[PDB]
Amino acid sequence: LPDLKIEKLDEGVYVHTSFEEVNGWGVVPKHGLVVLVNAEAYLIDTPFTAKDTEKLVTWFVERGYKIKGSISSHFHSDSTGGIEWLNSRSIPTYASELTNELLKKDGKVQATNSFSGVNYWLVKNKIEVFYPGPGHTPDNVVVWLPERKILFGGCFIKPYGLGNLGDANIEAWPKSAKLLKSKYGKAKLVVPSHSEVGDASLLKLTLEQAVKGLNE
Ligand SMILES: [Zn+2]
Ligand SMILES: [Zn+2]
Repeated sequence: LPDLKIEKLDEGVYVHTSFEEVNGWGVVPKHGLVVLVNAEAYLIDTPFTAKDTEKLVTWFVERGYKIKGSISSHFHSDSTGGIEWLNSRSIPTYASELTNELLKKDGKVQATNSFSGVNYWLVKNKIEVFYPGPGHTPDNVVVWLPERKILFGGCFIKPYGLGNLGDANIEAWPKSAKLLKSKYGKAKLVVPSHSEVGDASLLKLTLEQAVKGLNE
């Protein structure tokens, strides 16, 4: 029910927030980013819906910021809902190969661009994608903005609770979170999907939450 929001987080970096009713969670927020590169926009995750995806695209396009592409952090609809809409307007969509395979098994439209392997530059020296290992889902990836020191951790970053465990790898998550912590300890900001922007400390809190969750 709450409207899409778009707020400036840093130079060239915006957080978009969209909202869905999920059984047994109530209203769930979903943060993505929009990164400006040379005055063009990259979507980091789509909103849940084609409607919120249209609104996000229009906000940037009306202000003279052409959409250059989207990258989806994992296969769940809170990352991928707007792929179909983006494809219908010939905006390049990006996902890992495993994210595309899971999208296809789940009867969902796929990104027109895939990458495999651990590191992938969406835009070299500006938008990097890292796979830390399975956690929230087998396919979850994070997006690093080296220039700003900003990690989009997506649905992997779970600083107060692990959320929906439906597709989770509870065995692997702590090791993944271990690896993520070592690599991005130098993060100025960490943006999770389902709770508010924080600092590097969100890496620790997620490790602790993973260790804790595995213990049961
Ligand atoms: Zn998810
Ligand atoms: Zn999520």
